[PDB]
Amino acid sequence: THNQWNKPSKPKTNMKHMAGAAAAGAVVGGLGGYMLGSAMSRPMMHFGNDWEDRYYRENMNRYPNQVYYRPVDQYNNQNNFVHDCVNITIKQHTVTTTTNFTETDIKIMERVVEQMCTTQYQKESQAYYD
Amino acid sequence: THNQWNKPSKPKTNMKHMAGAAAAGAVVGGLGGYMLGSAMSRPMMHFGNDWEDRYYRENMNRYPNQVYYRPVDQYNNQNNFVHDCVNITIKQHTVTTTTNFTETDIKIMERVVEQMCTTQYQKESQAYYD
Amino acid sequence: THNQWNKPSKPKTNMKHMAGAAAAGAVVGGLGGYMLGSAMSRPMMHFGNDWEDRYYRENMNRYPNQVYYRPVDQYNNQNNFVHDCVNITIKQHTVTTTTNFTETDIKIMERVVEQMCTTQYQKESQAYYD
Repeated sequence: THNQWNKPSKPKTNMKHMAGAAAAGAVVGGLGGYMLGSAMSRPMMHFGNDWEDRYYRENMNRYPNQVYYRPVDQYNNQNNFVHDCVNITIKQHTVTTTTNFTETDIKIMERVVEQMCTTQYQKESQAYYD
Repeated sequence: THNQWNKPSKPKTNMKHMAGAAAAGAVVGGLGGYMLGSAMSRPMMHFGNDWEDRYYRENMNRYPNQVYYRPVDQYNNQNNFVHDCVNITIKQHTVTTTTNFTETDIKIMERVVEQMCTTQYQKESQAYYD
Repeated sequence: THNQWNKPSKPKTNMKHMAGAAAAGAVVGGLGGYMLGSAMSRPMMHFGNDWEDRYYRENMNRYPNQVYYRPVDQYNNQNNFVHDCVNITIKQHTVTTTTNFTETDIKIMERVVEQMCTTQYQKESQAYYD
């Protein structure tokens, strides 16, 4: 004879996002790829009594992994920025009190802020006078 | 004879998003890809009594993985920005008190803010006088 | 005869994101790749009684791993920035009090902030006078 009792008392299980793809305030975006943040799983579990006599299983499988990885990548620009440019403060004040002459004031690119947490492949900059 | 009892008391299970694709305030967007944040799973579970005598299963499968990965990627621009440019403060004040002459004031790009958390492949900039 | 009792008292399990891909405020983005932050797992577990007599399993598998890794990568620009440019303070003040002459003031690129946490492959910069 066989007897199998199973009397759990108030069991609690949390299988949220089990064997799945979860993304929370993230980026799963690439220029290239074949498997980015995916799930291909075959998990097995038991939580009670189990009993097996004479089985055959999981024998003579043939699943070799064969890959030819030949990409060409040239003159690209990729950047991954996380938590950059935090708590930046810039202050630039000016105070002037003034009181038969000739004055001239010529200025270029005065009090300029540029390129805070930017990415580029190429740039040029010409700032001159004649 | 065979007997199988199963008397759980108030069991709690959370299988939200199990073996699925979940995205919460995220981006799953790429230029290229074959599997981005997907789920291809075959999970098995039992939560009570189990009993099996003489079965044959999961034998002589043939599922080899064969891939030819040959992309061409040239002169692209990709960027992944997460939590950038937080808590930025810029302050630029000016105070002037003034009291037979010739004055001249020529300024270019005065008090300019530029390119805060931008991306680019190329740029040029000409700021000059004649 | 066979007897199997299973009487757990208030068991608690946390299988959140088990055998899956999870991303929380991260980037899983690359220029190239074949498996980036993926899951290919076959975990087995039991949490109660178990009993097995005469089984055959997991025999004569053939799953060799064969890869030809031949990529070409030329003139690329990639950068991974995490927690850069934190708590930056810049202060540049100016105070002037003034009271038959000829004045001339010529300035270029005066009080400039540039290139805070930027990436580049190439740049040029010309700042001159004539």
